Amino acid sequence: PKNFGLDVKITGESENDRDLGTAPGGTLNDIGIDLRPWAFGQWGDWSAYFMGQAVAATDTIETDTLQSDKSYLAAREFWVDYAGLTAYPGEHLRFGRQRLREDSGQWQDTNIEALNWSFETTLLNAHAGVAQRFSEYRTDLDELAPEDKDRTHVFGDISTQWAPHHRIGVRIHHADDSGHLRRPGEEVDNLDKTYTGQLTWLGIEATGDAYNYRSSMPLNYWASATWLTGDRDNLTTTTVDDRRIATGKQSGDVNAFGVDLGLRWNIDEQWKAGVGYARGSGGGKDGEEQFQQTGLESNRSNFTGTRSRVHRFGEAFRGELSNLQAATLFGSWQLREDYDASLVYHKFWRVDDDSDIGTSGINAALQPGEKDIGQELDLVVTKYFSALIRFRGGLFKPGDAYGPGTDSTMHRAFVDFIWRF
Ligand SMILES: CCCCCCC/C=C\CCCCCC(=O)OC[C@@H](O)CO
Ligand SMILES: CCCCCCCCCCCC[N+](C)(C)[O-]
Ligand SMILES: CCCCCCCCCCCC[N+](C)(C)[O-]
Ligand SMILES: CCCCCCCCCCCC[N+](C)(C)[O-]
Ligand SMILES: CCCCCCCCCCCC[N+](C)(C)[O-]
Ligand SMILES: [Ca+2]
Ligand code: NA
Ligand code: NA
Repeated sequence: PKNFGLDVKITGESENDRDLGTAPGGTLNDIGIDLRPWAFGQWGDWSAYFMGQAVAATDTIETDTLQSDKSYLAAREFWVDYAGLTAYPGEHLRFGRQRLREDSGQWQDTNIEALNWSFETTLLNAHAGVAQRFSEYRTDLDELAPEDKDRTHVFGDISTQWAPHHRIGVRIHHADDSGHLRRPGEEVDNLDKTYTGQLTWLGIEATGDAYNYRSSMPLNYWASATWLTGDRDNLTTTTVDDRRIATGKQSGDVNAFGVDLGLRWNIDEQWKAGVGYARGSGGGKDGEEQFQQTGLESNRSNFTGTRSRVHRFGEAFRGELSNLQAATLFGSWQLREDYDASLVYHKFWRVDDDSDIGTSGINAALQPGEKDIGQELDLVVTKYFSALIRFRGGLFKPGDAYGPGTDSTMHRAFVDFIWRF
């Protein structure tokens, strides 16, 4: 067994106005290094792992693709795994700050303090667990983000392969927030809570080699349908002197719906192309029909049919399933294990033109009555040597919901050199 290693990364991020030229900041044209040494131990049914992180950048640039000062030191992963409960080789119980992942990247793709149980067999896959955030384990952050404070996650899943390469399964996730929203006229932070309450996500999903870059099948697919219920309290905010002020709350219950469908043509072993459609419900009375995600998602997957993970709702726009409709068109190319290139086009709309949307990457006010968010074109190019050189850039063109006063175009482009030891 290999007890230790080191991962070296050099990232160059160029971000134009993320607020679309409407607020100070939102520009990053800086470089940085990210060093991740790790340790591993194995003694029969028992396992233990650790991963550190040391970052030195010329500005606060993104070096982690997963959901989350210039220099910092942190504890990324620390767990103890037990594999002696059953005779099954793919069954283990993991406890500690670990990486919860799911193939679609839409339910969970993060590093969180959790007690997780995995049961993986030939015809059946089942998982269950609990997760809560108690710290950032970072040197530059002493206080835990109020957003992630007192939010308990209870999740489960069960899948079956009804036909070879064809899977059907159900998922459940409960978020029990026992915290409190800001009182009126308070300084609402950038890391502050948007909601409190009890929420139950119930979903059904069907895939046919949806995230497999090496498939024998001529056509690939994914079909997802999620329902959301429970009691939710949303915090209402106002602008004032560019310092967001809390202006009350809206307490009710939720009855929202989320959908994600897609199809991929495998022309040959190198060339692939496909289409996608996603809908996250919006509006209703007191935001009752407004859909949202668990808050553990990254929205990143191998939906283009390559080894490289691409953002499902744009690298620039970085949308999420909340009052949002999306139309996607893509193309792929891959030379064995030497290269991979992806080209992705997206068109975004609003489900309700009076309500707010789900987005990162963009921090600009939406004008009422206008449904057209905008369009995007993504490019991803990877060269492999352990070591790799990647370019991942997105060019977003704002629509009528942003109106005049906004720049004609917006971009976010990264370069990653990852050499591993
Ligand atoms: C619930 C959170 C617990 C945190 C787990 C801590 C794990 C930290 C480091 C893992 C590496 C352990 C290496 C030391 C060890 O005891 O094994 C001896 C090893 O050298 C022989 O294989
Ligand atoms: C300050 C923390 C640094 C921890 C160092 C991690 C070990 C690096 C080992 C990589 C190079 C040697 N090798 C080839 C034997 O692996
Ligand atoms: C394949 C062509 C990719 C070119 C990269 C995109 C252009 C961004 C230019 C980087 C400098 C950023 N700045 C400061 C001019 O905005
Ligand atoms: C071949 C063009 C690729 C696009 C450039 C990627 C962004 C790198 C910009 C970092 C500039 C660092 N600087 C100026 C702070 O020293
Ligand atoms: C390279 C790994 C070294 C870890 C350095 C991180 C230590 C800072 C985090 C301290 C724990 C957080 N808190 C809030 C509970 O104090
Ligand atoms: Ca700005
Ligand atoms: Na086992
Ligand atoms: Na494929």
